[PDB]
Amino acid sequence: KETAAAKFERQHMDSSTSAASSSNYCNQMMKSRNLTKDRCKPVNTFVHESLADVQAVCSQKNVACKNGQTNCYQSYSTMSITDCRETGSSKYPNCAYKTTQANKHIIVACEGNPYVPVHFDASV
Ligand SMILES: Nc1ncnc2c1ncn2[C@@H]1O[C@H](COP(=O)(O)OP(=O)(O)OP(=O)(O)OP(=O)(O)OP(=O)(O)O)[C@@H](O)[C@H]1O
Repeated sequence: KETAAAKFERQHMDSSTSAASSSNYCNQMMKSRNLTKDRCKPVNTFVHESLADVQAVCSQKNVACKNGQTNCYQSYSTMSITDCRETGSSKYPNCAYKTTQANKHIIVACEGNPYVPVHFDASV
């Protein structure tokens, strides 16, 4: 039983590097975090900040979520992130991805007690 918070960390946290490594980053990262295993997850974002910094976003700027819920929060500071976007030549189980580095405000949905990130909603 993977908690929703643990799943968020597996899907979206990569504190080890400061920015996307190579053009290869998403191909390898989407694979190893088990985001390509039943299918190719079409789009995914990895956040290169400490877990404490990302968790803290749950007390930052409250904003509407894409699905209409009210539990989303935008970071006051920009954060180092990497966007992974499936290519057209990508066919499961050969998921291939374009790797885009950026520094952007992240928007996460938070839930629970303790109140922690459980969904990555957007970057702006
Ligand atoms: N405000 C919110 N609070 C809590 N959870 C919220 C939420 N908004 C959406 N979800 C949750 O995000 C997923 C939406 O699918 P999506 O972003 O459009 O991506 P998806 O097609 O990839 O479906 P998943 O693979 O389940 O994406 P994930 O939920 O696993 O990963 P993610 O939540 O960071 O996108 C569902 O589990 C939904 O309850």
